[PDB]
Amino acid sequence: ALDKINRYAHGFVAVPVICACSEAGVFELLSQKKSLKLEEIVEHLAANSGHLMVAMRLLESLSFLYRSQAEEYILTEQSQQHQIIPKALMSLYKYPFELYLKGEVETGISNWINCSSRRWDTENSLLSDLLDGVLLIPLLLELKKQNLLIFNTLTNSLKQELSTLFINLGWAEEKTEGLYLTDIGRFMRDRSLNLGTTASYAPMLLQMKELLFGNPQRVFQRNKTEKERHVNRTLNVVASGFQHEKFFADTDKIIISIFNQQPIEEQPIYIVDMGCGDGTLLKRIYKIIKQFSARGKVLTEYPIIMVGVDYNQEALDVTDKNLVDIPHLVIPGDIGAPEKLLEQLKAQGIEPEKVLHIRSFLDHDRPFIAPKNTEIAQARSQLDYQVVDVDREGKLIPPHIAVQSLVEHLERWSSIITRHGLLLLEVHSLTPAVVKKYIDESESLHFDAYHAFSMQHLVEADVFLMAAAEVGLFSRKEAFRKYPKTLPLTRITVNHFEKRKYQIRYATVNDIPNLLKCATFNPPVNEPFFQVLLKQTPTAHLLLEYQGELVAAIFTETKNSNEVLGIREFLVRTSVENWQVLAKDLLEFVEQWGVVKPGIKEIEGLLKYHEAISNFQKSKWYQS
Ligand SMILES: C[S@@+](CC[C@H](N)C(=O)[O-])C[C@H]1O[C@@H](n2cnc3c(N)ncnc32)[C@H](O)[C@@H]1O
Ligand SMILES: [Mn+2]
Repeated sequence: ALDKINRYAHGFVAVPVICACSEAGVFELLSQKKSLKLEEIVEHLAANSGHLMVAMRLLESLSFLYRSQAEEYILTEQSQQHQIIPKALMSLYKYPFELYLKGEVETGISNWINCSSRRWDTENSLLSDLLDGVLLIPLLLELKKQNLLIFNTLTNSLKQELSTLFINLGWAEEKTEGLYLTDIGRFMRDRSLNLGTTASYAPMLLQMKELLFGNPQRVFQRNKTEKERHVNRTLNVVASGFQHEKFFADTDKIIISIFNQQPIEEQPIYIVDMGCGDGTLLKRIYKIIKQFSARGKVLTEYPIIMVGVDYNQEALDVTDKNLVDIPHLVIPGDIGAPEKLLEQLKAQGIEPEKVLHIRSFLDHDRPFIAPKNTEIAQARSQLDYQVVDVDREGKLIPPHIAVQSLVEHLERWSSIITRHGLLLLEVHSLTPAVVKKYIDESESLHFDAYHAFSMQHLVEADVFLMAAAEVGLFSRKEAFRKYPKTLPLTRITVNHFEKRKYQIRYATVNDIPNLLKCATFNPPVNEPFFQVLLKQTPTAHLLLEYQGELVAAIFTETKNSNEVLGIREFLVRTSVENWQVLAKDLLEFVEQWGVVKPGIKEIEGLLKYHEAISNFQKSKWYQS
């Protein structure tokens, strides 16, 4: 029942992609020559490689195609579905539903209502719902916006149209007397705001042809007034603010812990939210402190000051008003410039070491800064990252470059984070293998697509935790939360990052000489087996470094339809100070990292390798 709303959102993004690919000859091209790499498709259709990569990943996730071992795209039988889509269906992204209701339009939507009644002339249930979403999303939102949700206030023609539609969808019934919204109907109305984020990108999605095959900057160029035209930003902010706020309550346990920590005088004074928006999160945190923490009993003697930072002056004004009766400060700032933030805070006389930094859902929407560490980026290019990211020319940014960009961005933040740490909520993309497997249960198909199309910078959850670990930021175990809770995929993380003295990164082939010399729980591993492990999973073996010195490393195996992660090797160097604590930290990180690893349902070996490091002398490690 709840899978219907998700499928509608899938269709809202997928139908523009499918129709644009169809009209351009993508499916014909992949028929005349059955195995093309991305760049051959780009070349022959004069496409934009970045947006096209977004479209191909979406098509792969819908099982319309797959990639060979050589990364060639091959169509499946499902791809024939593109012929079922009526190509005039794209007109609905431009149809004045506001005028249709109120009856000030020449042409109604009877044709589409009839299409939906016939399930769009296919027995593919998923496909029928994808097509429905193109119609039902704008219609349901306009019906909501005008408080029409019965139809006794519309003209008789309009009433019959929508009564037919609603009755065919199981949304309304009339047994005795008049109409009545069913449970499903009542639920679609009561959840319409969740569709508002996806719906707000209708202008961009209408121009999918331009993104894939034309000049993408025509979609995004802003006028003198600086209004965005790829998205209805005002509706977007309302809708996404409503969705983001659903995760603010997971900060409560973190805030309560922080402001229960004795002694009061050593707790934070300032709580600084980068990208504060309307200040909803700052307001919530202050109320939680006041009601539920030890700090809240002594604010008279030890005041808390809430600080809202935003690069938009109107947001500072709204936040200023929303934080009335709370001691607060509003200042300009940018997620990309923590060093300027620190400078402005010092200018205010704010003691930097007294700051708890916080933010929600902003790192992926930062202005992209290209990597400056060209050497470390090159090392990275051998790893098998699947991050899709698109530049202002519509060209694909190589995954390792997008990752290096995130690492350097977090490094700038890492250099200012205090003992109080960094409260950080973020949303994440998934891989197509996992999106394909959980298409009904997860939002990723449409959400990852419209994020990449609009040149935002999602990464998979494990990539994000790795990027943080590479710069010494570690998500504290007692604060951590991931969603969806019970599926083997992570779209949202709630983190309290603390700064530590060491870093964790992926082991590489270049580390094998150092690794060979470590003490090891299993008998000394030789080079070929290290090579086997690194080759089959280049981004699944973790190592902890301190002041350029290897301290410990954990190798893993991924098995059983890639559902099971298992600990495979445990290496340490016992000449490094505090090595045993550090090695236990690494094992704890591997568990957290494994929990958010796309597609992993369980982790094997934690008990066995925990005992090995905990009772080290009794476990008789080799080469110690
Ligand atoms: C990112 S959404 C709201 C974020 C908010 N923390 C949340 O969880 O919903 C838009 C808000 O973030 C701000 N914002 C967008 N980009 C920013 C940037 N690069 N630096 C600082 N603030 C930014 C916008 O001005 C707007 O107030
Ligand atoms: Mn976003």
